[PDB]
Amino acid sequence: QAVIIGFGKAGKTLAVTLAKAGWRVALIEQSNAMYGGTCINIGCIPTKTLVHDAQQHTDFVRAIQRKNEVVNFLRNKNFHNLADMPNIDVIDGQAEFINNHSLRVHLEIHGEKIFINTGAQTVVPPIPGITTTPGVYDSTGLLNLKELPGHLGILGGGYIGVEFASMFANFGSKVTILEAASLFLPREDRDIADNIATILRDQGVDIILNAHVERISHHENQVQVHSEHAQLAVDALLIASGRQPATASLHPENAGIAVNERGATVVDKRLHTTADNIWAMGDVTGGLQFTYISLDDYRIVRDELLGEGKRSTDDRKNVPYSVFMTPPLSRVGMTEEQARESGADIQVVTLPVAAIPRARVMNDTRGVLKAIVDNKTQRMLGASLLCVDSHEMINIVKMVMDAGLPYSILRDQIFTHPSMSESLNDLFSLVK
Amino acid sequence: MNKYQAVIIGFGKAGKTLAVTLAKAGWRVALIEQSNAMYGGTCINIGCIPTKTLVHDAQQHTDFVRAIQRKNEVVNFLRNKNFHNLADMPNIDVIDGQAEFINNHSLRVHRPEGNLEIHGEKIFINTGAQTVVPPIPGITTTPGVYDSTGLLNLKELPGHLGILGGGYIGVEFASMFANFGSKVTILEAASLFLPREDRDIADNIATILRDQGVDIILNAHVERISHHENQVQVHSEHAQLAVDALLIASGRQPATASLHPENAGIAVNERGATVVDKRLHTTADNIWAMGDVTGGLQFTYISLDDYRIVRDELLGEGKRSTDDRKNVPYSVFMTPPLSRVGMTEEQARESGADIQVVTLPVAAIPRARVMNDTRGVLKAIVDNKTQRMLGASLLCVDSHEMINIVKMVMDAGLPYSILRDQIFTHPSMSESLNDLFSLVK
Ligand SMILES: Cc1cc2nc3c(=O)[nH]c(=O)nc-3n(C[C@H](O)[C@H](O)[C@H](O)COP(=O)(O)OP(=O)(O)OC[C@H]3O[C@@H](n4cnc5c(N)ncnc54)[C@H](O)[C@@H]3O)c2cc1C
Ligand SMILES: Cc1cc2nc3c(=O)[nH]c(=O)nc-3n(C[C@H](O)[C@H](O)[C@H](O)COP(=O)(O)OP(=O)(O)OC[C@H]3O[C@@H](n4cnc5c(N)ncnc54)[C@H](O)[C@@H]3O)c2cc1C
Ligand SMILES: [Cl-]
Ligand SMILES: [Cu+2]
Ligand SMILES: [Cu+2]
Ligand SMILES: [Cu+2]
Ligand SMILES: [Cu+2]
Ligand SMILES: [Cu+2]
Ligand SMILES: [Cu+2]
Ligand SMILES: [Cu+2]
Ligand SMILES: [Cu+2]
Ligand SMILES: [Cu+2]
Ligand SMILES: [Cu+2]
Ligand SMILES: [Cu+2]
Ligand SMILES: [Cu+2]
Ligand SMILES: [Cu+2]
Ligand SMILES: [Cu+2]
Ligand SMILES: [Cu+2]
Ligand SMILES: [Cu+2]
Repeated sequence: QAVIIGFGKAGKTLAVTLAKAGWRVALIEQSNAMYGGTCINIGCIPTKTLVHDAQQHTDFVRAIQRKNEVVNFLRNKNFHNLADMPNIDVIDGQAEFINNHSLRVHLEIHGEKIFINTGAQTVVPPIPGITTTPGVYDSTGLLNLKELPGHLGILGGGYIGVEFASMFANFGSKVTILEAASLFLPREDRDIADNIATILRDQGVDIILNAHVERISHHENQVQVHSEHAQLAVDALLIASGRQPATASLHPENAGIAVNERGATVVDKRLHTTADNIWAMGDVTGGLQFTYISLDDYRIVRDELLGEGKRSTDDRKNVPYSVFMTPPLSRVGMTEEQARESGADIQVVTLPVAAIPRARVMNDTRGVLKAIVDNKTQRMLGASLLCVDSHEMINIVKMVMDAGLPYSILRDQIFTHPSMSESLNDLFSLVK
Repeated sequence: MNKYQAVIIGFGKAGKTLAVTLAKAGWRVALIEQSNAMYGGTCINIGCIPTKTLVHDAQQHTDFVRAIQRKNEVVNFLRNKNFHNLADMPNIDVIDGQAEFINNHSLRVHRPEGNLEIHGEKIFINTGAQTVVPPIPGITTTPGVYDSTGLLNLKELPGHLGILGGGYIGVEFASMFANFGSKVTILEAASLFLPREDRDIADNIATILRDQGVDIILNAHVERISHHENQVQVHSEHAQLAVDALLIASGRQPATASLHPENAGIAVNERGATVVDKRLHTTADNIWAMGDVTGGLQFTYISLDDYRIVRDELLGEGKRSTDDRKNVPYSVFMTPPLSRVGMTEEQARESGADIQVVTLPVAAIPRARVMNDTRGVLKAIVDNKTQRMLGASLLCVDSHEMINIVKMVMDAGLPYSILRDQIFTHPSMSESLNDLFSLVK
């Protein structure tokens, strides 16, 4: 049999695939408000359901009301897919590791093979008054706000923080981003980060860099962010401090599973841990915190268990990602700073959004297009697409890079019209 | 004037692109355009851009006049940008006037202030198409009847909009005006709604349109059109229907009669189209034809590929050809839009191949719920002997983008396994291709 700890993209997908091949499965989930995983209940689906409602400038609580019915439908849906296959017991409890072989859930469960899918949890910065102060929420709590705050304060200049910054700005709120680094989006090209910042500055969002946050109070109906004799008064404070793996009260030392400093389970290329028949897929690995990467973790584990598995984590070339601001930033491959830091000489090519007629059709001609081409192989090394529907058209750049095809096939491709993917014709035609 | 090394007839997609590429290569180029409201081509002014601009506003239930106001701002910005991007190059002469073939070397441009004569070492026909008018009495004189061009310039949203034509452009206008709050009645002469598509997706499109108020009637031979008292009356077999405005969506045919191609040795078929090579060579030497005037598929990206053919001949590297075209995609811009590539299930059944047809309802795509439009369906056809994909039917929101992903691996001859295992962005509509081709046995 098999036991998977945690309703997650890899966990629920492995549980259904195992059940259809004849395995007795037992998936353990601690919350009935988390059927479907972090993505379905408090992650992508609720965040981008509201992001889509913000770019239309609809009422904020009417959109929260609608986010509540899209997550409620999907929460019932994902529990329906799991319990209506006979093999899968759904144990509504929080699991604890007794040894390699058996698990204790708050009932003790024995398993021939265990698969860890507990995901990650929000980390709090050790700032005095961060928990003692009302009006202070993380991403989950902020998604359940009862009224639109007039002034929103965000601790963190991360991708999750920029999403909510542009999301609430479109709703009608003043947003202040408090970032500690010297650069906005330090993991990005500076021409791209300059554009994102300018788009946010035009919607009222102040980007405060080198932000020193000493304490956080509550005084006169508002939250106060102390900063060495300078207080910023906001009506609600979101904290985008990133998430770290959730291997605390699993007590994974009992099973002999080595953990690194951040709490992530040390895992193999094919997702084997230190213990003999234990696996860990998803954010708990410590890798990229994406829903698609966790699904591929199921692909790696499934090939081992049900085929004969060549599948490895050394297969994932060009993992793309998107920051669902408005317009969304999609990125795959290296940046200009990375391509220049290595030996191969490159040519950078830029297409402004003003030259994309489809962006004019959709009433948002903001952002720019950018890509890097290797003059030695005519291949593509990276792309930064800051435009409407960039999350959809970046999949085309990633797929051609996977097959190692040159940039010319995108330069000469017959696309659909009018589309955003057809601007790739205009993009890679500026290459020489 | 002098003799131009290249003379292009029309501001179409291919010609306006060839003019910039030849002027940049040193050629003395002249482009003739018969209308100063047609700078930039049919698409920019009366085609894709104003149509889709309104559909995007119609999806938001925006007031019709405000959307027409924004439609005007978009067509007028790109018309002025498309004119100046040509008129600013020194080697390009944008010549207003209606061109007419005197010879295979000279043209007669018709400007009301006295004619001009223009000669060309090479001449490129790029006149596009024009509305087909069915032979129904009282269609030219009745005031409430409109073409596709005239309907996009309406001043008031008609409470009941009638469409003559079950074609793709008509269905596009069906959703657009039914989104604005109008009752629509599309009348198709054939006995099947969208007969070139599958019945399963044609049925899905009909019910999506029906729940929005669109009435679909087949077996329609309209015999007279009348204006009696403020509403257009169309008389039929045994019944009659009255609408506020009547739109003719009966297809477009090449516009060549006023070009008079016979005087240059240029052959034409009975549709009115110029006959061409796989290199877009007309029967007369040094005369090319590009775009919808060729009788080919009426898309902007096919006219763009036509420019690629002729640019590969005039500027080197031997020759590209229209024989290079395979798996040409298209999209019907409803809500949700219908995008397609490859063969339908109907054709795949008849082929006799060992096929597998997978079906995924859009209600199972979480990103479609994120956008409040879980309508439509996904379906594709897998060939079992080769593991390749023969066709796809993407009836979803943002179908016009991810259909280019399906066309990608079909051109490269890759199996369906590529899209079943690719790491797509999330949440996305392209990622559902992971779930769509997981249904393959
Ligand atoms: C605000 C926000 C926005 C995001 N946006 C995106 C985005 O745009 N794109 C993207 O790809 N990702 C995004 N993510 C990340 C995404 O939500 C997750 O990374 C994804 O769900 C990965 O899931 P997983 O496979 O790691 O399993 P998880 O879903 O992380 O598994 C956690 C589940 O296990 C349960 N669990 C934990 N411990 C136990 C235990 N001991 N016993 C029983 N059950 C337990 C939890 O209750 C929970 O249900 C976002 C996350 C957040 C917070
Ligand atoms: C309602 C509608 C919707 C459409 N939607 C789409 C869609 O979604 N996607 C898509 O790919 N395509 C679409 N099309 C098709 C698209 O508009 C055309 O296929 C595209 O513009 C290609 O045209 P062309 O290059 O052949 O020349 P055109 O763009 O048609 O250019 C013709 C030009 O030549 C000029 N001209 C004509 N005769 C003469 C003459 N004798 N002398 C001088 N100048 C002359 C005209 O004034 C005009 O400016 C649509 C068309 C319509 C009508
Ligand atoms: Cl084809
Ligand atoms: Cu997710
Ligand atoms: Cu806006
Ligand atoms: Cu069921
Ligand atoms: Cu306890
Ligand atoms: Cu037991
Ligand atoms: Cu304030
Ligand atoms: Cu102080
Ligand atoms: Cu404990
Ligand atoms: Cu067009
Ligand atoms: Cu609606
Ligand atoms: Cu001007
Ligand atoms: Cu001669
Ligand atoms: Cu008749
Ligand atoms: Cu009658
Ligand atoms: Cu009768
Ligand atoms: Cu004539």
